[PDB]
Amino acid sequence: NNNIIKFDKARFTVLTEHLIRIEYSETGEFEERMTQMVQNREFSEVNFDIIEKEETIEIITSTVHLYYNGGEFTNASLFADVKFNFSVYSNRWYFGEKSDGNLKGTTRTLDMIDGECPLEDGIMSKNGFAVLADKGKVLTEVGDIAGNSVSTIDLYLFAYGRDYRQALKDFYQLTGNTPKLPRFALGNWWSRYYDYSDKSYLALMDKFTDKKVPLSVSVIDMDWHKVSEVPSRFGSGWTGYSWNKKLFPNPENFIDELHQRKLKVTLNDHPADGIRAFEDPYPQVAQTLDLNTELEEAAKFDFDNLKFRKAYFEEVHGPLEKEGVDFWWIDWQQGAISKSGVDPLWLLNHYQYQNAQKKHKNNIILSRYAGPGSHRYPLGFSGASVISWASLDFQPYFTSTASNIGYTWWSHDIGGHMQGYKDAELSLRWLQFGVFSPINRLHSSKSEFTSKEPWHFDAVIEQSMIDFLQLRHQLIPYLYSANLITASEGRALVEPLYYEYPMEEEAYQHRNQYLFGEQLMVAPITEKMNSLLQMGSVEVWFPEGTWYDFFSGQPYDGKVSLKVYREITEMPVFAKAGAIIPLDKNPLKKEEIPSEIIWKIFPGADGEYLLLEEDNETKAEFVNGIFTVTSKKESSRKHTIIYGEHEIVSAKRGEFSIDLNGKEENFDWNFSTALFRRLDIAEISYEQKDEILQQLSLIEEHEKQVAFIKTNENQELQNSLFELLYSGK
Amino acid sequence: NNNIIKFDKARFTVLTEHLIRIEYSETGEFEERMTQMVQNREFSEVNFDIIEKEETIEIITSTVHLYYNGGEFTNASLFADVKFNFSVYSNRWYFGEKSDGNLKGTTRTLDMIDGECPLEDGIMSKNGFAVLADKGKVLTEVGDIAGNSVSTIDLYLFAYGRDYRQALKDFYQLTGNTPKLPRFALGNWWSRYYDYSDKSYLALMDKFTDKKVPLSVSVIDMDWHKVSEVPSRFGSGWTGYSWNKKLFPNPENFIDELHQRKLKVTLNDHPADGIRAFEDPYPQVAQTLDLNTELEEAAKFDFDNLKFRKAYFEEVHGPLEKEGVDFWWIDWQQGAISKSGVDPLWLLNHYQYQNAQKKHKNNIILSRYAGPGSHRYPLGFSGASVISWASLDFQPYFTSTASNIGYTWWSHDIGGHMQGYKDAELSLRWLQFGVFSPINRLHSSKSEFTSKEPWHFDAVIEQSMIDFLQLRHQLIPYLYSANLITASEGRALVEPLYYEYPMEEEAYQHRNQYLFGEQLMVAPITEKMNSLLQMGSVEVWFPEGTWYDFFSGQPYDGKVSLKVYREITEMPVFAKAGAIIPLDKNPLKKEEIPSEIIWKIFPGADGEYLLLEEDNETKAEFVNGIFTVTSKKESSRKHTIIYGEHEIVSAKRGEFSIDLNGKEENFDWNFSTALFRRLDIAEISYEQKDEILQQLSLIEEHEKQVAFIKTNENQELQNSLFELLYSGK
Ligand SMILES: OC[C@H]1O[C@H](O[C@@H]2[C@@H](O)[C@@H](O[C@@H]3[C@@H](O)[C@@H](O[C@@H]4[C@@H](O)[C@@H](O)O[C@H](CO)[C@H]4O)O[C@H](CO)[C@H]3O)O[C@H](CO)[C@H]2O)[C@H](O)[C@@H](O)[C@@H]1O
Ligand SMILES: OC[C@H]1O[C@H](O[C@@H]2[C@@H](O)[C@@H](O[C@@H]3[C@@H](O)[C@@H](O[C@@H]4[C@@H](O)[C@@H](O)O[C@H](CO)[C@H]4O)O[C@H](CO)[C@H]3O)O[C@H](CO)[C@H]2O)[C@H](O)[C@@H](O)[C@@H]1O
Repeated sequence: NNNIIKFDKARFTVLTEHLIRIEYSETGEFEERMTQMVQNREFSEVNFDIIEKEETIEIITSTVHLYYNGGEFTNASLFADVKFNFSVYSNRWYFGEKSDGNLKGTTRTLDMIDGECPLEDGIMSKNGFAVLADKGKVLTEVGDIAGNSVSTIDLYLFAYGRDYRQALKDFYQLTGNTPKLPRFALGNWWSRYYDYSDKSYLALMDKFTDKKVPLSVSVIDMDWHKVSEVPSRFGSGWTGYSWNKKLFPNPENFIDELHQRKLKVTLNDHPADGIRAFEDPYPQVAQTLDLNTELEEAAKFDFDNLKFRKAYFEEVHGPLEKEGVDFWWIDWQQGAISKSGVDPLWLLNHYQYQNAQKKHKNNIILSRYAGPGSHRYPLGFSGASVISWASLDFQPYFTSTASNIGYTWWSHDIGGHMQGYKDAELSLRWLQFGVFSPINRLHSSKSEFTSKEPWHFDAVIEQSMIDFLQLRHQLIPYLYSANLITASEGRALVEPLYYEYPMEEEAYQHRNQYLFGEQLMVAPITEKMNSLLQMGSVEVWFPEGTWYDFFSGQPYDGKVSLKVYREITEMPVFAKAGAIIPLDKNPLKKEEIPSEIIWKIFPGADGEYLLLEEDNETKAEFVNGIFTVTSKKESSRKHTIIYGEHEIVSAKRGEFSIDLNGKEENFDWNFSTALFRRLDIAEISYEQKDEILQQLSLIEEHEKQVAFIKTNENQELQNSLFELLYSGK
Repeated sequence: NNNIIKFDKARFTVLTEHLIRIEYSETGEFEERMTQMVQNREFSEVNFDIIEKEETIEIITSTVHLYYNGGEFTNASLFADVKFNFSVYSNRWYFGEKSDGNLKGTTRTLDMIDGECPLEDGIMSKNGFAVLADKGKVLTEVGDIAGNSVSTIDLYLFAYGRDYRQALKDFYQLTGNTPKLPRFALGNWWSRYYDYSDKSYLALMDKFTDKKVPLSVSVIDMDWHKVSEVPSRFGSGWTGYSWNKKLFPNPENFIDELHQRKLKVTLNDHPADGIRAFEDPYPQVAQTLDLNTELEEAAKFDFDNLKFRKAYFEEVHGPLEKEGVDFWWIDWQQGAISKSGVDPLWLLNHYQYQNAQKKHKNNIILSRYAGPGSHRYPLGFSGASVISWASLDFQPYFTSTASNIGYTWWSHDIGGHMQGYKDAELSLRWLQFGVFSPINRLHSSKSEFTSKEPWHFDAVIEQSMIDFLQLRHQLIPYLYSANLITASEGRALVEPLYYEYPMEEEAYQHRNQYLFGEQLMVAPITEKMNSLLQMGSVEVWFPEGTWYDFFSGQPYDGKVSLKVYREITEMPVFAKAGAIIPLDKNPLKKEEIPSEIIWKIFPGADGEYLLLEEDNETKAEFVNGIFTVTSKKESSRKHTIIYGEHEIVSAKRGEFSIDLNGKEENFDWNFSTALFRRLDIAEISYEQKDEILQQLSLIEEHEKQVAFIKTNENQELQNSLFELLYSGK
């Protein structure tokens, strides 16, 4: 190709104006095969310039000067200057050195993490460049490990500046796009490390129904298999492939009962102790792998071994899939050691994801992160977080930052996994976040005390949790459409603010704030409430424009940074003027696709929403106050329109238009009602409540209402009253 | 042997069902010679199974699967699964990797340590396996360094599960048993970094006699030799081999005076500056080593050099031994550097211990720990601890944990060495521990203010220290018998609780609690007293059974964890129902073996004690209330019997039996007396003392006495009163 340049023992491939592959080969042979990370090096031709001399070469694109002075790659021989001024003297890459600016990526797991842990770098940098080293093995055409690359150094220089979305799109072109998820993955999951019977598990699923809590997924954790019943001469019961017949005397019948309730079923698999002589599948595996059964030779875990993988999928997983298991929860915690040098977690995710496609279309796994490119094997499983406010306060930042290495389907244990402390408010705040996260999977530890069942908690917490769990199912149309946009266009569901606002310093100063699809901006509360206010809070950055609370219609004039206060039952979620959000009207109704959509419209601007579905596309347009709905294919779907406060159209079939210029634009939300509510719940003196209500009612000029609250001895009460005054300005 | 298997470049020796030697050789030659660590690879034949294929081998014992996949040893090629379920997924060893569970061992020294320091691993693990790498040089048949092993990797896989005692016994079979100590080592030692004269040292020894404090050992620290008198052109006076003639004008006469007082004599040796031209032995050493005397060439320390070692033992130590020095205090702090790569401390301990056997039977050294196997060279010398509560609080744990690498004769500076802070209670608590430690050596810094003389302190502290120092000599029969059991049976004097109680979680949660021989359980107090109670405390775990305070007879019903309180003059030491403890009746009497033994019997169960001595064995049996004493050889020894409270038999000669079924079983200890004493010393309100005494006297039901103390505003006073109520239940 003209986009390929050799010089000395190096090869440079200009993939885009902003993406250069850099290779070294001692043998003069360079690597064309795919790697664990890289699936495609076919990119459209681009323009660039070369200055080639006897001893040096310079490659010049629109955004980078790449220099190579010959010899072995060192910090002195291989380096690059970006054509940006984001920093005064951090604009140079040196081979093998770190520079400032990296916005980070993700890490394998949150196992045993109480609050923050270090993250690996991603491809995004405030200074406009990042290097992604390809240290993986080569693949065969069909995707097996083939051994060591002939490019003994193989790097990708990203020089996208602050065009983060294009960097991620081209990363997906290089490493392969995320596959489409199935719609069932986006609903509520039930999980608990608890020794249920068939009977008690079905009773709990029927209790969810009775309690008006929708579920898509039934997880069965490790007590599905033999645990205490494993003879100690075999080691532990952690690994198992044999049903506990006391708890599950007829597994296929039990899975049939979950399938009748329209649940997908996954089992915990701890693979590390392989298939030992006590297991139900051992006689078949022993025959296939020529094991010495009289010496009870174990089929040890070896995902480098083709015969072991086949016996694992066909003879261990196969019989359980035949009983009705839909997909695998790969729960690997036993290290990164293999003879090949390939991480066993990568071998599991790669081969299990491929194998899951045999029995179900667009099937998933649930497994820990296995390095760049492992987004090809959703879903991410973050693991055994400590139950704490600190863990919750880390998790929104963790989730949005992961988009910077393309790993956009993290499933966290909602409410935290293990250890830590009881606080029903922490559980409720964690579920609020979960509902506005990639995946909403309730899960917990082997404690008698850590169930995430809403009715574990008091009547107030229970009702709020049920409301949020129903909201998750209302959001499935929006989530599923965003899922198809991840798969087809390389856009993350969850974006850091700086994807949309790369030049706004405040977009880098609100770690836990994020965009959730294209219509919603989320600022989860992740700190225990101030007991004097009976409200939690978060500092929200409002970009330029008019914003509304998604739930209340409270307005906010951007651009501003403003501390916002919510009761424990309420979450800060915002939509711009012109936002259109579809909701399932019937979130409890078991049906493959919604028979009714609510179109929720935020007044004050034009807007547009495209609802992508399995077998349709539906466009909602809001232009000069006219709302139009069209679809590619006709259906019997009934549309409901909510314009600000008011239901305008109820259950209307087919394509249509309706003029909303005549209809009431304003939400009900008002300063006086909100003021009364905040004062009434506050654990402060009644004389202070009386004086604030009287003075804020009497004082007419906005600037003098603000001067009055500025005198308040309660600093946080000032900020809460200021939020109401700012919204009422 | 059938217990030897070769595969690829590896050799496996199945020494026991639970102990496998693992070797790699590039040359096809494997090492048969002893090493610094290993003295014996002769073990009885055991059964095991092999699965040998073209490319892999598996060795199977009762407790482990050892796997080798060929090639160089890596974490992927060499690994093992234990046949235990102590953990869920920590049951696998990977070559070159650490696993969880190791119960730790010991370290070189406590020099400069204020409280805790890190320890090396031992051979004991809660998860049931440990690997002991042999990185040492090979020895010749006579025990000189021979150079590098031909087994370039040489490992010992221990897979004993929680059979800790058998692991230690087989460790001693591999590395050699601890030698027998001489009886004199088990008495009190006097030491102080102080510039005594012959006259002032003998005056102090005569003051110990006048004060009723028995001593076995007189240590003379470095001011025995020239210090300030060394010309600075030679360096410091730290190393010296020349008596300071002002302080010791006739050394042999002074050592004769200590020998007449039945004291063994040791001198401090700082070897690192060798024999310089100012030293008294230099002319002889210079002649032997062909040194240039006109250029004052030093005989530099070089324990790799046979001629240097001979001149050191024969011409430097020899003349001092001829003046009467009994054994050497090797005080090495100058690093681990030698041309051979052997630690100079190991060369000193190995060669000096061997050389000490020439002039005295079962002789000792006193030196720092020199790695696994250095238990062959007792005694351990922990060195320059900081004088602090933190240092004392670490030291029982330090001492019992050392049994996990077989190093069972640690001698700590009792009361701490240097720096730190004055607190007479810390000195007293430290001496209590010392008396129930392997060796009771009083030692201190060059301060005018740090003498460990009991009469340094007030009358209360002095009398308590004298009482504990007399108790050490009462315990010499018990210590000496346990010493012969260490030497012959590989059982440590000091055991962690988990040796006796491996499956009790509480045996891992009382770091400072230990078994002291087979009849006593010690819980030293290592925290400053609560001034409101005038008592210190420690949480004691009482195993199943009936336990008695060794001193008071206070009873405790196991199994329970219970906070116990003692005045600063009293130490928590416990014996089970049926315990028999021999004591010297005449601890001040100078005699090679006791002319009278007290047999102290704890009622309520059968018991047995075997008193091993230099030239006898005496068995005390307590069966169905009959006490019998028999001996292998007749003697004129007089036996005293104390059954619980009461002396039954006084000074009875020969073998005999006596029925104690008719005699009073109960100790005097009673709730009311103990209650009055605790209230009386407490620095609390008299109205609280009055109310507690009155209410606990009046309230009859035990559960209501406990309910009354539960209302007390003083939390620690509750726990102290609860201990009395628990003992009185
Ligand atoms: O010759 C000038 C000066 O250089 C050396 O000291 C520097 C020091 O004064 C200071 O300078 C920074 C600038 O680097 C520039 O930084 C911005 C930063 O403020 C922020 O806006 O973010 C951008 C983007 O990331 C930065 O690049 O301007 C600011 C003022 O706002 C100056 O403070 O810091 C740098 C880095 O530590 C120093 O190199 C020199 O030592 C000194 O003697 C001299 O006067
Ligand atoms: O599939 C189950 C679970 O596995 C992963 O998370 C684990 C996490 O739930 C937790 O589990 C432990 C168990 O490991 C077991 O541990 C005991 C320990 O309690 C104690 O008794 O001492 C023994 C001996 O040393 C341990 O082996 O049982 C306890 C309950 O008492 C569980 O808490 O901790 C481990 C280790 O961190 C996790 O691997 C998985 O991430 C999770 O999603 C899943 O539900």
